[PDB]
Amino acid sequence: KGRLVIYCSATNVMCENAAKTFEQKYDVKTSFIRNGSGSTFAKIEAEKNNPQADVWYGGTLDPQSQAGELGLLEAYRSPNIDQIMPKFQDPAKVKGNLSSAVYIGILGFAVNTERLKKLGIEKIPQCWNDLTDPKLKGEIQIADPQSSGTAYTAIATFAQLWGEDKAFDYFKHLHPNISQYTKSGITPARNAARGETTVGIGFLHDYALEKEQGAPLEMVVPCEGTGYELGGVSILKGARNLDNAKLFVDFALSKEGQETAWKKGQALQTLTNTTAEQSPLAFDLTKLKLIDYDFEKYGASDERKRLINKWVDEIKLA
Ligand SMILES: [Cl-]
Repeated sequence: KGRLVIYCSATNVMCENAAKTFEQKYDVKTSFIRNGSGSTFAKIEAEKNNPQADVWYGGTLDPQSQAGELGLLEAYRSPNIDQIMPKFQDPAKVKGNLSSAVYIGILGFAVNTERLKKLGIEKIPQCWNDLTDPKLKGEIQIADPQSSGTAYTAIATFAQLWGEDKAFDYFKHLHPNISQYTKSGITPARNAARGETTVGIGFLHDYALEKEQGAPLEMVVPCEGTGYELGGVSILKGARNLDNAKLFVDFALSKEGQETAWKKGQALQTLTNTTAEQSPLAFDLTKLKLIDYDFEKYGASDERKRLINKWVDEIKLA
């Protein structure tokens, strides 16, 4: 049935498994080239007069939205969009499904229950505001917003949850309980897993992997609500293999295509297709208390710079 070239921005393992599973189902000779979302965006833009791939799969949706704005993508609404929550059906800036959401990374925190059992604390924290408990002094970690996008997602989430003023009040009250602002977004997951801290804040699928490997972690989607990142799929405008690109978007949005991502592809993000079985270490998306994250507003470089600078000035250095 021909061939398909994928620019993949997910992991190598997830990409390889998607290519193999797609090729098996549809008998399309499928290959991928893996690169980060930013590098991939630059490549697609550079190659726009003679595109070298058919589809862009995985990684954050925001750069795919920006490519849609620049006329680099081909709009196509898969019938499987019917199986995605209205909220996530057409999430990018230019409407018409130039891009679609294939998974979601949920911001939350996880608690080391063994270490909790040593702090004299009997109940597992279930809310963001539980983390200001003075019993948790020196027992929480989150990444440094200056060096980590994960921590910036936290800032933007709190700002959308409570307004910017109360978000920074919350950071001020959380601050005395933070033992380390880590350089990397994922470090609090490794540290909470090993008992180097009690609570780590970050993307829940990272804590899930530590739990999979045996760490005594309880994952929490905080009670007040929370934010997230989305994974995207998009067809390139001028794709050499447009028919097969549409089949691949169908597949990436399908029950089987999304299930295989965690069943064999080692991905632990929550799936956007509401008919899909979730990993036992992921979540039931329709039941989650999620803000509607405004990526257009908070993804702008000037707003991001401003909010990080405010965090530095008022939290880190005040
Ligand atoms: Cl099922």
